[PDB]
Amino acid sequence: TGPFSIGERVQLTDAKGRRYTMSLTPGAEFHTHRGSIAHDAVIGLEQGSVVKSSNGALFLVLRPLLVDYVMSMPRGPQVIYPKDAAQIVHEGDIFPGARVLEAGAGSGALTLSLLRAVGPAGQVISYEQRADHAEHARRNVSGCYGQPPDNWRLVVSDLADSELPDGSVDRAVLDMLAPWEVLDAVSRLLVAGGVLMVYVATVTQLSRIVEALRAKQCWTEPRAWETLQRGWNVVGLAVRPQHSMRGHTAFLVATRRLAPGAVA
Ligand SMILES: C[S@@+](CC[C@H](N)C(=O)[O-])C[C@H]1O[C@@H](n2cnc3c(N)ncnc32)[C@H](O)[C@@H]1O
Repeated sequence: TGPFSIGERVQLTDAKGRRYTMSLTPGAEFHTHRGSIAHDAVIGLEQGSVVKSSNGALFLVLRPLLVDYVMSMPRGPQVIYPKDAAQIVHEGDIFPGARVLEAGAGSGALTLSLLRAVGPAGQVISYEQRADHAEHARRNVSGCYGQPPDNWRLVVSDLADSELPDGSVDRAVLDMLAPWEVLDAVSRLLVAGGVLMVYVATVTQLSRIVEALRAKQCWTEPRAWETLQRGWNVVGLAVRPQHSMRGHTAFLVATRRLAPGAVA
């Protein structure tokens, strides 16, 4: 992508790690607590450059990675965390060209990883039953690209009421309070062999969705797990895990769709 251009998102990091994000606009002045930075001074610079404020405070300038962008969007429905989005893409096998169904669009954080994984030849169909939440996702997804992707369909309705054709999606991902309520729709929509990933914060949700999947009888035995992420301090002889860590985000569940009338 080269040097910074107009319209681009830029991440600024001051001398003690606070991150600031802006959209480059000629003539605009970016304001922080360590001074102000002119957008005109950043437009044209190479990534990884250090700019100086109006008060001399030094700032590192970089293009945000998708994970940086997703974690700094406006307040709204809780975004999925990076370790979980990574495994949804990977264990959910979101392949190039896939047709993916998603429900809860929420803030669109997972949506952006799903769109990146399927690429221009694939498609993402996201349901968001709340109109207000949907506007957040729509705004966040467009803000990553500069415009609405043409391979993204956002449907403002309950997924349970979906009218899409049978077997029209290759992969499905659910992040909502009550995923068992949309399982009949998912079972109809997802093709044979298709992968379903479910993200649930509590063990009561976890048990209920795994048992609902088994009761529907058209799914492989569900696989359920959690991941814990722990940062490390690696400074001279002081090499040790960090003292604070996030204890939990949510559990993951993976299952695959059986063929019409198959058992095992
Ligand atoms: C936890 S948020 C999803 C966050 C999303 N994974 C992201 O990273 O931003 C759950 C979303 O699912 C939505 N929702 C819940 N049940 C739904 C249903 N049956 N159909 C469609 N949307 C639903 C909620 O309105 C909420 O916006």
